[PDB]
Amino acid sequence: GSMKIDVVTIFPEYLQPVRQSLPGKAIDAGLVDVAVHDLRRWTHDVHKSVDDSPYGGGPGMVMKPTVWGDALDEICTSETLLVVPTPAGYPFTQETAWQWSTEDHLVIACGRYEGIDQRVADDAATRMRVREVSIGDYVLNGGEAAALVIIEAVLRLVPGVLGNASLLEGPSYTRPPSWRGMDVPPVLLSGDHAKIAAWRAEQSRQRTIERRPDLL
Amino acid sequence: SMKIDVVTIFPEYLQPVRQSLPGKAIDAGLVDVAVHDLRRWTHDVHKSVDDSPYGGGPGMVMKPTVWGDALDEICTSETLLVVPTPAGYPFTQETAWQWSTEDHLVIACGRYEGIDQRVADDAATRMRVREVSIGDYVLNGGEAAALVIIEAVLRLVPGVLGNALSAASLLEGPSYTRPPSWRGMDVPPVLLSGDHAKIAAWRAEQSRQRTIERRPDLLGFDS
Repeated sequence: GSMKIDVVTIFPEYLQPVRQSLPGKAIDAGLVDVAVHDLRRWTHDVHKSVDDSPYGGGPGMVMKPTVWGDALDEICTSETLLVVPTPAGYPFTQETAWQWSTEDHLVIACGRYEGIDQRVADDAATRMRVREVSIGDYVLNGGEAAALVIIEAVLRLVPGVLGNASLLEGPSYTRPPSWRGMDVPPVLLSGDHAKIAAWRAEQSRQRTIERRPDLL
Repeated sequence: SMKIDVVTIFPEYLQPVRQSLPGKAIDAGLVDVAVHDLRRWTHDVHKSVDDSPYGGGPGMVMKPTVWGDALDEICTSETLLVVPTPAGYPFTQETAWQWSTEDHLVIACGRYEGIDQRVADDAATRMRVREVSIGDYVLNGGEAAALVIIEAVLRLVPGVLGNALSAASLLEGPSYTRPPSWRGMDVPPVLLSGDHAKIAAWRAEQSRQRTIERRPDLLGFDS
């Protein structure tokens, strides 16, 4: 029905267009609020340090637990579902999106792919629900783009929020009936709606075998 | 240098490219990203990009005429045309490595119920075309998927990686940093021990344990 989403990131501008994309009707009805927070607000030092070298050595940096702990202490409540995008996560799927669409409060913690110190999520899990999730089998430098994907996939399932109303979907067609020598499949113009459904099912089957044989 | 052209009815949604890693790649001159409003190629007063489907169905389908004109202008025979769609082949780390070597990516962002299939089919007669899914979920449009692809590709381009290119199927385990104790929670003592062999072994184990818990498919087990 209605959802608050807080996003925490060192790149708050990354989230601005998705804020601007919420229809005013949904905001005014109180169906949705998306707030973005600069993680640096919770830094302790004059240099606004958010990361530090990894224990046990090796490359990259790990985000500081003291900074994230303070940020989440402020932003989260007992009702919060804390979402942490990471290539090391459980898979985020359409089933996940449906589940999260009825939450009252998502907090999305965007960090670099080398990680937020694991104690942040471990501590947070003692007082709220935490879900570390991957949006696909690739690495991104940080969680921000994954956050945009999650926000969109979840909110388009909340009635009235984004303005929108197994086997893969097959090809779609519109006017004109002939274009650059390619005709729309004549079955779609036949007025035989049972036949059209069967044709679409076969297109779906062939496409799934070709692109996603894992689904069969 | 790589050129990335992104074509969309929401050019504003692509502004995040100027942030973080893509922004740094652009500033370093390793990539040029241009965003084009599809409506530039319309000719009617209402700048129509969509029409109702043939054969029935809810929603609308993006018109082939408008897309064909856009792609004619932007693409060459050397272009790799990328079409994000939940009905695509999977976009994976391997795809990202492959595309990191391309001279020209054009990313065609769809909305509504998708793009008339003849756009991709026509394009494939003159250039390489790849319809790809970034994951098993549905979005309202290709724009967020375009940003994911750009991020995943650009962090692998040689000007970004440097010496790392010349120097996988498992999840990274947990990471830690200072202080060694926080809220009563200690960093695993092995990581403080300075013993490189023991640390490597612990990290490998943690990686395999997290993989079996979170992603058993990666190790060839049932999901």
